[PDB]
Amino acid sequence: IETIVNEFETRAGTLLRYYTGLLERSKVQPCCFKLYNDPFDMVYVMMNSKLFSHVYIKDCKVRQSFELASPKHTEGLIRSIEGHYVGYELHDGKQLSISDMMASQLFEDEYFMYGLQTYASSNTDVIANIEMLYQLATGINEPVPELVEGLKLVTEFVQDENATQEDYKALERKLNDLKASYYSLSKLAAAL
Amino acid sequence: DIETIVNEFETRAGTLLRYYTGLLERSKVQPCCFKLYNDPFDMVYVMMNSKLFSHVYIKDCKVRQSFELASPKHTEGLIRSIEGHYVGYELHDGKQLSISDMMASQLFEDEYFMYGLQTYQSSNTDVIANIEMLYQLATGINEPVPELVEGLKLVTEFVQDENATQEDYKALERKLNDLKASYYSLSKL
Ligand SMILES: [Cl-]
Ligand SMILES: [Cl-]
Repeated sequence: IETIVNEFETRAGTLLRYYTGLLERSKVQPCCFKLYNDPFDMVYVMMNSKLFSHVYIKDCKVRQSFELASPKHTEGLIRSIEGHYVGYELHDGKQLSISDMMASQLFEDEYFMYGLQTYASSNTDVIANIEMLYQLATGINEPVPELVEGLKLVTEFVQDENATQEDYKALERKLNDLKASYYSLSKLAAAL
Repeated sequence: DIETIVNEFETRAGTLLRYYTGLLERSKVQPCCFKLYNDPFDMVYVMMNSKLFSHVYIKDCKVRQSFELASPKHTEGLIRSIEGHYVGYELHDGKQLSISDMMASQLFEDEYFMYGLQTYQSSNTDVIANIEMLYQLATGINEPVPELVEGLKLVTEFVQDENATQEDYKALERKLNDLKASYYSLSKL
């Protein structure tokens, strides 16, 4: 596990550069690295021309990583680069910084929740959702602990316990606790 | 034989990178050619042999000379134009310079660049390397002020020299120097 040093203002950028860098080499030989002082503490794997990532969980055996990029699909990485500077306009008018964009996907997606339940545009596919959370995460410098803990609990839950209804609802209260500190209640309230 | 693709990101540097790494596979087994819709710099773009080259459309002039924007281990030039689009460049005096001023400065405010154009082991920066940085910077500028479009088109057409003469250099220089004065709101002198 090479830890490599950041060469851009965004992790998404350093990741885009190595991804193309290592793309060829990766078809014959899996590469594997960390970024220095990654606030999200991800392990990155280049295998077979794809980039994968999972936040590191100590207790937990990881049997499941998440795709950051494929050859014809780098727009995830690129969009976190742009998004990191100017956030995101949703099609119904509004504007979200990359952190609120991620907080939204993590805490205000009932389709996502529903899919987590069921585990043990609007998507309902748990892995797709997480992958996209991962992509946002690579554009965010100094994330509030609730994005960090949020991404870790979701990525843990899916490393299967053949997870039970109990593990799901334990998770659904934890995320609510975090949705609670992340957003001021009185703001959730004016959003209906 | 020029496919046209439509801007997919706030910046051309961004779209360029998505396509570059998307077409890496085909470009070895085939050359590869295209254009961004409404590119203010009118670049024609070629992927060939795992690299991406560019040149500004001239075409009265036939182009012996094209310019490398990326290669598989060297995409940072383009990524940097994304960052510098939003936030510009931090100089050794703690000041912050925009991508436009940075392009301006490389094009108009650099005398090693000029002498090398006169001319057209090691040295500080070769002429083609200079113009490549200029092209790379260009892809990060949204609504480029005319002197930048002009300057880049000039210097580009110059370098397809056909053994261009002392006279042609001096034609270039006066114009660059005009464009300079307009760009900087120099009072003359
Ligand atoms: Cl950070
Ligand atoms: Cl434009």
